[PDB]
Amino acid sequence: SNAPEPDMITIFIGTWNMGNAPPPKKITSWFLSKGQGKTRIPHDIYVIGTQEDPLGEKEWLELLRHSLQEVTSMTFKTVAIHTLWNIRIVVLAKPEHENRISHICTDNVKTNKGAVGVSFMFNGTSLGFVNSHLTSGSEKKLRRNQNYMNILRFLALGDKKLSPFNITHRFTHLFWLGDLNYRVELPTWEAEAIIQKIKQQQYSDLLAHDQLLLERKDQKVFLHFEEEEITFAPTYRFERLTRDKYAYTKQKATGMKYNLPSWCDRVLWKSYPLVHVVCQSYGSTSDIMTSDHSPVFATFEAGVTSQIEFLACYATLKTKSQTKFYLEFHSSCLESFVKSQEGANAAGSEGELVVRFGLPKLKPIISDPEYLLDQHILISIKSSDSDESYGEGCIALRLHPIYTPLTHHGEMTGHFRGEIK
Repeated sequence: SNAPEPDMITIFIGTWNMGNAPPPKKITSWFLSKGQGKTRIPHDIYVIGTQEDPLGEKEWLELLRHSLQEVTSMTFKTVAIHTLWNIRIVVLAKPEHENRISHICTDNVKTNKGAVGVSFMFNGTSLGFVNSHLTSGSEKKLRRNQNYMNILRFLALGDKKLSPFNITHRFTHLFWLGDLNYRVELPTWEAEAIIQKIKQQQYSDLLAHDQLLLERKDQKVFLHFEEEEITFAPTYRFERLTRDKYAYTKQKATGMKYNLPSWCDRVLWKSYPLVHVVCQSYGSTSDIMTSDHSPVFATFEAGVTSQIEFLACYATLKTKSQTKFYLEFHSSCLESFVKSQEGANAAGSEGELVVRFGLPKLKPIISDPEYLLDQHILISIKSSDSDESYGEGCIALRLHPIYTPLTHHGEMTGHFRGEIK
């Protein structure tokens, strides 16, 4: 008898800045999650992002497929490969999944730096993957933040019918990896102390100065993304062919400069509310030494799948606009997206607008509760004057009151609250 489709899959994410050098003949440690770092069987999907990648596409594919044969005893199939400059993403999957995978998309954004991405459906679940190489230099964190903002706005992945939504709402699970280039922000006179803290494996004191964690805390990038705790050493910048020494100085015509050891190479994720996702490993290798960066691995278990009445809903927006607003509801469980009538505007606290709705009844294509309880509704609040979104969010149907933050262009713009039946 036909077995039920999987309710969970496992996903390997790798990111490696290859430093423009060919890889060594053995890279299996990367796929085995062998190295320092948090931990909680071949994976269903392998996503391999490289930067400063010097190889051709078919050359690198054959090295990966052979390495995975040795690790898993299976021959993985190519789902997608996409390259911009020397920034590349490869997605491989078990052969048994080939008929489960549909709507494969690829795209890139130039910001040489930039991003590549791949998205596809696994049965009923959308998955997105972004590999970005962001602006380099300890002093350029604001430019990295802007690179992130431009990638999220302009990378075209996922269902194009989801017109008001960027990649941060288009997927049940979105994974963002790469050489994000954020540095440990400490004075250069502290270099030798940092090296000592690394040898003592005292990472929490250095992570207090990691620009990516600090910019996330201030809501400047990666809003509502998670990252596993980091318990591996900084992955940059090593002398090549060893891992025993960091190369933290750099000669320049204008005098010696510094690249203090940093966690440049990262994996983050954002999943729809109430969907299962758990990180099983996050770490770096120590035996792959052809680059001045070490490869990073992160593995995950992720949940997948095979009338709706919105009641007493209001939005709060930080805006001075006096337009009226309406709502748009989008979901794979609807035959097409649904627009509401205009709400009623009132002032809230300073600079804020409350938009109250006293809303169309949504009719899902399938009414089976085993189907519906796993669905989500994407919500956009749009200006009637311009038809542009002022805020996007997501509600789980897994049953009540409902709530989502609203963002636009990846930054907070307000909140949406109500009840659902």
